[PDB]
Amino acid sequence: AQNPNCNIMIFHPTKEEFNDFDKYIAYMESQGAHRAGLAKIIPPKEWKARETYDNISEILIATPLQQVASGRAGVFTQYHKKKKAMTVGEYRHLANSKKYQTPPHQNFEDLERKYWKNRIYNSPIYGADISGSLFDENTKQWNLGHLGTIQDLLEKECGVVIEGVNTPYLYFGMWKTTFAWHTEDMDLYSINYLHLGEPKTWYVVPPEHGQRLERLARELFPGSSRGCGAFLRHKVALISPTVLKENGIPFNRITQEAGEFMVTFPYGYHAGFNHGFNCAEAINFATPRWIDYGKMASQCSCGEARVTFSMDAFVRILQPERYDLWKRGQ
Ligand SMILES: O=c1nc[nH]c2c(CNCc3ccccc3)nccc12
Ligand code: NI
Ligand SMILES: [Zn+2]
Repeated sequence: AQNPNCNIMIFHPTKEEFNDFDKYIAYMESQGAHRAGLAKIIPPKEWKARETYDNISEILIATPLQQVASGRAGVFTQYHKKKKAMTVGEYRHLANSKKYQTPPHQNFEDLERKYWKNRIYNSPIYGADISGSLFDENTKQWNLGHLGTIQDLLEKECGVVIEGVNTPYLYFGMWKTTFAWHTEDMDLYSINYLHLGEPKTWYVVPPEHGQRLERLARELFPGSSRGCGAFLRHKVALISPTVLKENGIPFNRITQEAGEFMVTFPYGYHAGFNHGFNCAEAINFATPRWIDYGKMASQCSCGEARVTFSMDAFVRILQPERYDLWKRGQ
């Protein structure tokens, strides 16, 4: 069995290897990459997402989100307070202001320390979940707006045509901007490209141990857990690496830098934070291997984790017994 310790693996595809997306995902899994829940892909030196990022300042962040924390330094939840609209230009200036800027630090390790020590005492503002793409239409390899659709993957595997579209999202980040512990909708894969700016630090639990994370979460957020059997789908719970280590939870960490892709694999729980002003682009995708995961994915039916009309079909075809209840929650 490849990668039995579930280490995060880093790949350096050649330009020829970067042509066929599906084939390279499959190659990665042949080397056991999926066991980690997350892989880093460094593009060939010949490749670029687009020519420059000089002209992105007029992009609108219609609903910037202030991430307000509650709890203790290593075990907290965050809620999203909507803020007034701003452009990327305005957001970048805000991120660089004294109130929000990255503090002086020696290295990524020092900064991670500072993050977990102090995150809860601030409320950074995240330009999250903006429909759009920064890939040039002429970029033919690993263009997140031109991947096979999940709806076509389902159709090809299972024979049924369904409604729905899958498009990418942009994330404009600043220091302490946080993504909570989660797997993707329907335990899909995701791909994340860091277009510009400061790093993004990731934590990931191997898919084979996801239930260990879930158990700890029910213990650490007892009220949330009573409220919903799949509350991690709300995407509000943070648990620090120190707490995971204290509780014997298997996990790994890595820092993503501008120009690098991260792929998360089905049922790979992940969380993390931004080091400073940055922009990432992300989308979900599927492969034939995902279908079994999709069939078994736990659903939030409590009303909190409202999602896109896109998931309807996935639940309806893959999880017919759960569909009615899940629908009531939507
Ligand atoms: O860095 C991040 N900032 C916000 N959400 C993140 C998430 C949430 N899931 C990924 C996703 C986003 C959009 C569409 C489909 C899937 N995963 C990984 C990193 C981040
Ligand atoms: Ni994600
Ligand atoms: Zn719920």
